[PDB]
Amino acid sequence: KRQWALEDFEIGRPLGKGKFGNVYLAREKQSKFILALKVLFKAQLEKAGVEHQLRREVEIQSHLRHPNILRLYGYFHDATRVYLILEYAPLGTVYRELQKLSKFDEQRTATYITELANALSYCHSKRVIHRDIKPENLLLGSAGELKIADFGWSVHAPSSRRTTLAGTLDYLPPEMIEGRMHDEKVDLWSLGVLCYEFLVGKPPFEANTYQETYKRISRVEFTFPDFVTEGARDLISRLLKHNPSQRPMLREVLEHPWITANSSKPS
Ligand SMILES: Nc1ncnc2c1ncn2[C@@H]1O[C@H](COP(=O)(O)OP(=O)(O)O)[C@@H](O)[C@H]1O
Ligand SMILES: NNC(=O)c1ccc(-c2ccc(Cl)cc2)o1
Ligand SMILES: [Cl-]
Ligand SMILES: [Cl-]
Ligand SMILES: [Cl-]
Ligand SMILES: [Mg+2]
Ligand SMILES: [Mg+2]
Repeated sequence: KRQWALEDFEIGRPLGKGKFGNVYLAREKQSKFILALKVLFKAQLEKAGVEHQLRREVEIQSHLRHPNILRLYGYFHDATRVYLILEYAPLGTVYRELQKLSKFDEQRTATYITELANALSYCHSKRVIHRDIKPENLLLGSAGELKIADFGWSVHAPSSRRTTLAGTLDYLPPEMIEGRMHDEKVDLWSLGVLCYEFLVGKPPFEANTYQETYKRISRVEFTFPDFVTEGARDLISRLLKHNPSQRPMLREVLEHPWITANSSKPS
């Protein structure tokens, strides 16, 4: 196992920005291998006190091996920055694709859900829960296949939350926003939120305010536009249950009649 440094890479265009992450296209000099370099500033990490999140990200993501999960090859650091060496996803984020098209048709949506459920089934078999599934963390490979990334919030179930919720509440279940304890079922709630957003163009509990978004989530207040079909409604309604134990298993999602009728990929 080699010990990389910044000197081994030629840096290219910015691929995107996160709260801590500044991601660049890069090429390793000796092999000409194209990859993505996720740069984090140590000062910001220490200030926010999320060293443990970064360690989890490296440990968990580097060991997982699945076509629908982004690879992490390794890491290195200097006096001021930490660098994560990632698989490069050439077709961008699902987020960008959704902004381009406004909404996805039923075939595109069902295919994405199948790929997500496949990846999540792999994760949950190791009792790994992602907890931060949202469009900006879903990347696209050269064949347009979905890949889950950003495992900074991932843990082993069961678990409590010891870190401050930073941004949007839109994809989190009631048990998580209420600081209660949670398990694998949190990812299936998020899967329901995504399926809605893919078809409609916006998440089901969206509001102008943190406080009222919190209210809509804890009370599970959502409605469907007329164009959402009966099959889609059935799947979404099953996933967005307040009681975690009533949410279906991933096998049920993969074998749901609406998924099988519209997805172009299998389990
Ligand atoms: N491997 C990659 N290939 C292409 N783009 C990426 C890759 N990793 C990250 N990005 C872009 O950078 C953004 C931030 O990456 P992410 O790891 O989610 O940062 P953070 O952990 O700070 O949220 C993503 O939303 C995506 O647009
Ligand atoms: N497959 N297992 C690995 O560890 C692996 C495959 C490819 C790479 C890799 C690592 C560093 C750079 Cl710079 C470029 C490629 O690592
Ligand atoms: Cl080397
Ligand atoms: Cl936590
Ligand atoms: Cl979050
Ligand atoms: Mg992210
Ligand atoms: Mg992160």
